[PDB]
Amino acid sequence: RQRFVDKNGRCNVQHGNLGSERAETLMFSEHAVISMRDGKLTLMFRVGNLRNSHMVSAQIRCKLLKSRQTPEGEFLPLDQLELDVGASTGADQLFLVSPLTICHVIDAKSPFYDLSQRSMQTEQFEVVVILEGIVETTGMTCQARTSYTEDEVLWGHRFFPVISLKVDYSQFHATFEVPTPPYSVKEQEEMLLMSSP
Repeated sequence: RQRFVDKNGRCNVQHGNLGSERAETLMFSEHAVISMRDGKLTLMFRVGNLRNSHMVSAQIRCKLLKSRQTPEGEFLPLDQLELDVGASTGADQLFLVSPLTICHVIDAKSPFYDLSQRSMQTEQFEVVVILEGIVETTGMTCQARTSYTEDEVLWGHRFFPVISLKVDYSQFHATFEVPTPPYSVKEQEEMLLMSSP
């Protein structure tokens, strides 16, 4: 139909109406979710932009903050573990054409491996998001950060779309429930070792 990006490099999608808020509310979604995408239990949250420092492109990374004990019995008050959101594939370099869905595919290398719908109610973690981007007006470096504690990760949810041939920024934070198995990915790989003829 029409391009998303002009040969100029000018982005063609227009926002909706933003309200009078001059506070940075549409940079990250308020909640994260965990549910199936492309056949993989995936931790998800949504990235937008900043109103007063609109960015072209950014690189994003995530850490997980949590207390743990080492096999040596050392207590690590707040330990930092990395959460792959696509460094090895370039998915962590964002082209901020529109609100993006950041995906942390939960696998064996993830700290959410043994995270299940039930284990969630006893876990205490905190996903920190660090985004460093390029203000389009100039090209200087700006950093925006956010946080999801366990009560702001919604197991079994999916984000509403926000796009039409137009970004409906009013649906930016909205999620809804989808059929999502309640077990961890460690459990699901265990069930398939088990159910393998």
